[PDB]
Amino acid sequence: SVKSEYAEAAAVGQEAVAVFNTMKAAFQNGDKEAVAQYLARLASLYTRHEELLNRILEKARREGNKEAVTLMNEFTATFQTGKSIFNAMVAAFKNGDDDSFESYLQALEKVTAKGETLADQIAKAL
Ligand SMILES: OCc1cccc2c1OCCO2
Repeated sequence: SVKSEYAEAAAVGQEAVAVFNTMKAAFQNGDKEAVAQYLARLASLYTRHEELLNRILEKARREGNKEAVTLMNEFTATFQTGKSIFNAMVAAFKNGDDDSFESYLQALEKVTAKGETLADQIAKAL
């Protein structure tokens, strides 16, 4: 169902959170080789989460679940804010700008933490 497909997507989001927090530790420790690999892993995870989210939104629409569509439109928009911050973080790493990297890293943390009250709302609406 769309509800099990959303729990699958929720798990992929949790995986990115787990990898994000080991990446943050690696950045702080100056282990740049690990950061590089973790950032590639996060990209692949965020790409996947976004595809599951689009499929879920398209399905809620075909199902006429107005509330779930509203919530998923709001959630997909904020997901894109996070993705832009992520891409900027990645660019900061390539550039060697640790000041920008730290900034974007803190910003992504807060965009994702906010999005959780909506994430939890979607689960109950689908
Ligand atoms: O819960 C997932 C989530 C919520 C809010 C913002 C996000 C995000 O994941 C990718 C980056 O941006």
